[PDB]
Amino acid sequence: DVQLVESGGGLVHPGGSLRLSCAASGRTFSDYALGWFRQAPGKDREFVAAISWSGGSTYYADSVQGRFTISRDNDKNSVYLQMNSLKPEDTAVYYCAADKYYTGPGGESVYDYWGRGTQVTVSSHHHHHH
Repeated sequence: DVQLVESGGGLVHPGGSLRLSCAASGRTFSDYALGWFRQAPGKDREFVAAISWSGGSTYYADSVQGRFTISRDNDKNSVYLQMNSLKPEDTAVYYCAADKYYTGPGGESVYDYWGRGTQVTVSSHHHHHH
């Protein structure tokens, strides 16, 4: 019956940073491995990052590795996704997911629990010089 809620989405200029959080209900949070997934406008959802029960093991999607960092704080029942040097291609609704039994890269369909999603828009001022 674990409930997940993401926060932190917003409109950011390219090169900008953004920090997302995903908080879980109850106090059995350490029993869950978590992941971040994202859905770009009208596309299939893709893997972003994953973190094990103890933050010991982490995985990143190839398009985000090095720019993004996933972390966890058991005292705040939360996982975070720190995004640096954002690109227009990072525009998506970001979702967090939880599972008591599996951790690793990908495995979207494996996760048992899902958040609501938080929107991340990476946009310039749309100024065109011709």
